Amino acid sequence: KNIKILVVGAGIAGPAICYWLKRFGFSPVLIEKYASIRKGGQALDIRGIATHLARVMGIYDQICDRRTRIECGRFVDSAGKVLHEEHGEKFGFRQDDEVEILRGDLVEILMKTIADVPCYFNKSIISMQQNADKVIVKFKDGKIENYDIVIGADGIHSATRRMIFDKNEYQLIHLGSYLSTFTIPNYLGLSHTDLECEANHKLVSINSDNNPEIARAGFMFRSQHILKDIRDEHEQKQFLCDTFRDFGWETQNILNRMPESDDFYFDAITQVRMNSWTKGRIALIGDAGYCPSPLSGQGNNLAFVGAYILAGELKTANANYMQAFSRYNALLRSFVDTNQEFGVWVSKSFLVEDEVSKEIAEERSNRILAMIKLVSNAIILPQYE
Ligand SMILES: Cc1cc2nc3c(=O)[nH]c(=O)nc-3n(C[C@H](O)[C@H](O)[C@H](O)COP(=O)(O)OP(=O)(O)OC[C@H]3O[C@@H](n4cnc5c(N)ncnc54)[C@H](O)[C@@H]3O)c2cc1C
Repeated sequence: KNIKILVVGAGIAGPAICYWLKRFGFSPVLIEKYASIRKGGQALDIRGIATHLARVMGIYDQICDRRTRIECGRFVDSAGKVLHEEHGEKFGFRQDDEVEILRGDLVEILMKTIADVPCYFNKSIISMQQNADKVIVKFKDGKIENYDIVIGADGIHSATRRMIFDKNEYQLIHLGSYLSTFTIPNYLGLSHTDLECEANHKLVSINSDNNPEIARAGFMFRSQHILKDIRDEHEQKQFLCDTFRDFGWETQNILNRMPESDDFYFDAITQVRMNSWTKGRIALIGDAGYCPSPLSGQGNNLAFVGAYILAGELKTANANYMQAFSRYNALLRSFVDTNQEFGVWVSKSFLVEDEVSKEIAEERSNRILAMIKLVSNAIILPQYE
């Protein structure tokens, strides 16, 4: 209304809740720690109830226009021999409403829906304090600003969570694996083709799709090693290179091109476990509160649903945040649990055994496809108008 609402983080959840807040009569302000919007990341899937929300948000056609268009998927051994080849569907469309899109393309689409929302980059909070009346936010500039409501949308490593919640109110559960992805020059000359090689509890992929000049690389692997500083990019890259030192295939050609990449991403595959996602005038959304991990395939869809419900409950409560936050926690809990359980289930076998029976792999793959459809629909959305 006139309420001062700060949204921390311009990823998926933060821009999404800004759209809903703006639509529902509020005037949010958005901040991003980085200098500009971060567009790295693998393809993600808009699935289940999130496809309905994308439609209501007015972005479904735009997402469809930016769908991935891989025509040929090959699984190869470390010498490059093709073990199995899959081909895409006609027109690059599924028969259902699901759509695969690069994360960066989705983030661009979301930011276009909130052109009327102030967004400040290079803004980083160093201190947060709240009383019964205001949230006091001190920035690295030295600025100090008071807000009625602060929404943490700042990802699995949420600074907002760290500054507001006691360490015993949240756990980061490592699921035993890591993910890295980045773009490099398309030195193989791939054309709408994805190559993937799996060995020794490790997976390496490389594709080129809609930009013929660039290729996107992906690395996933099991490891119990924990970094000294999970945010230290030098340590991340050294760990990635050590891990794949003897993998062979294209791994050295890819890793040797990381200095030419402007969108490097690396993170542990982890869940955020909390009994409540709010404290006083502070609410967490998306990965900051309930990251289901990349192995769920659902982080962006949980972010969509969380943004919608929190914004709606704030509208229904006529800006009475205590009531809205209570409803938010209650209405989202079952859906978060279902999606997190599915991520845990996938983690129990992902890359765990070097060689798996074909019969076993096929039954596992079929069950996962059935389960993810159920999980993605496991909520009844409230209506807010
Ligand atoms: C660059 C990038 C690439 C990713 N690639 C993948 C991928 O390939 N696969 C996958 O499964 N998940 C990936 N993720 C995570 C994925 O986006 C989430 O799992 C989910 O889809 C969206 O959750 P989110 O918006 O809550 O968090 P995020 O997408 O992580 O967005 C958090 C945002 O908050 C910003 N931020 C962080 N700290 C602060 C701070 N202190 N102050 C202000 N802003 C801050 C970040 O810069 C970012 O823009 C990626 C995230 C990022 C940021």
